[PDB]
Amino acid sequence: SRCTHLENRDFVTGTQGTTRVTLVLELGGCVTITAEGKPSMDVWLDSIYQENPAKTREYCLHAKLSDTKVAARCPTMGPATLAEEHQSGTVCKRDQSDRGWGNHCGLFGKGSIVTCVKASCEAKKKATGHVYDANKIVYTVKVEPHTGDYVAANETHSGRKTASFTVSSEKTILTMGDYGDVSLLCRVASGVDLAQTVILELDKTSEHLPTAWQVHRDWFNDLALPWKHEGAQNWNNAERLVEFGAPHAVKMDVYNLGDHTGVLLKSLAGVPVAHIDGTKYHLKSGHVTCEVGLEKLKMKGLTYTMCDKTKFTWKRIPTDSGHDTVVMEVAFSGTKPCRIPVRAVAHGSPDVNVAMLITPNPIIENNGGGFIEMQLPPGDNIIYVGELSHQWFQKG
Amino acid sequence: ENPAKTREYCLHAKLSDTKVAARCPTMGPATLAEEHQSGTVCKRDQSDR
Ligand SMILES: *[C@@H]1O[C@H](CO)[C@@H](O)[C@H](O)[C@H]1NC(C)=O
Repeated sequence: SRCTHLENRDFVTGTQGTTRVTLVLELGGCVTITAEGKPSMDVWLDSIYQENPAKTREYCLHAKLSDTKVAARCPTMGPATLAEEHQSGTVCKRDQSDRGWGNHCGLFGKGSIVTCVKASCEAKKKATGHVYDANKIVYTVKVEPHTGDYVAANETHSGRKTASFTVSSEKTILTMGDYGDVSLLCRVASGVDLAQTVILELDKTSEHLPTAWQVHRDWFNDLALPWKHEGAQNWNNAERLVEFGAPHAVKMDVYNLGDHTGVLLKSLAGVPVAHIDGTKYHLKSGHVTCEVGLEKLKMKGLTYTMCDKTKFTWKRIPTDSGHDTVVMEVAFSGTKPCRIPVRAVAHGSPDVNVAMLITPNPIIENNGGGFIEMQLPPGDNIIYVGELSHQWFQKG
Repeated sequence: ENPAKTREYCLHAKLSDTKVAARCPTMGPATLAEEHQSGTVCKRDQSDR
């Protein structure tokens, strides 16, 4: 059961007469679905991603400044000028400088001065944005039958099934092996706000940073840096990384305002990360809405022999899961497929079985089946698996 | 001469290509592709099963 691997979980319960359950599935959540006379199911939103989402605006984090050129004129001669002022990839400022005799100039007054600095971006100091397309984004929903098999989070359940929901994907049927069929219809517009969302990406090779951040579209367009679109040759607003020092005769002081990477990372502290599996850009938060069809699921092995009540041992003793459920695993020593004789008793009242199983009709197979999950009332209880027993105290 | 037609009516229908689909008491609604198609008449009902 995948939803034991997570400390966020939900439990959904249908009666014997149920069909088409409606869910919100969230990234890093998981839902266990239960219905009377049906096998229970773990259903989760595995991922939301796109292959190669469209590059939007690039920003420059650190300017590389060069070719500072100055021209200046005496107070009568009007504007000083440079061809730079008209070239691509330059920053310029025009100002008034005090002039006089000995400033190698005819008259005491203010002379026009112009300075221009050539201003490319520093190597690998780009913050690129990407935008999702509702016509190419994939939601992934995963399902597993809630069998008596325990498999770790670094391991895969053989009954695990996967459905991709693109916009071109209609109501999809997954054959849960011997457990029948489940059907899913997840509406890709009944999910994340893809217009409001940018995947912000820096250097992918940065060993001590996130691969990307999930950032708001308006905030990204409000980043106060030089910027350009994909394939554009030169930075808009290159001024934002250059300061000019107050004019001195025939000088105005070009200052590179330094690397703004740490300014960005402070404004990205605690912000949701996004993973980048090569070409796949993954959200790590967000959700989808689905209808799940239970109406073609089957109970496995309801016609199997009850197991020999003597032949059980624990593999894993009754344990609190943190979800108010108790989990355990048993071995069985007959060479058989059989129904596990599981029950639990409120201590001192042996007649009323109080085991609400989460694994319905628990069964041991020729390989697999020993794991059981159940819910119990507060106070002292005894769990039984035939002749095995374990006194269990239930909190709250 | 040849006054403008209004509505045609049919006095005698012709029925062909009848199809039935049924589903057991909790497997949800039975369906046919013919419930979408033009020129079909359909009924949806409950059967004691
Ligand atoms: C999962 O991790 C455990 C502990 O390191 C290891 O024994 C087991 O083989 C791993 N399973 C897989 C399939 O990687």
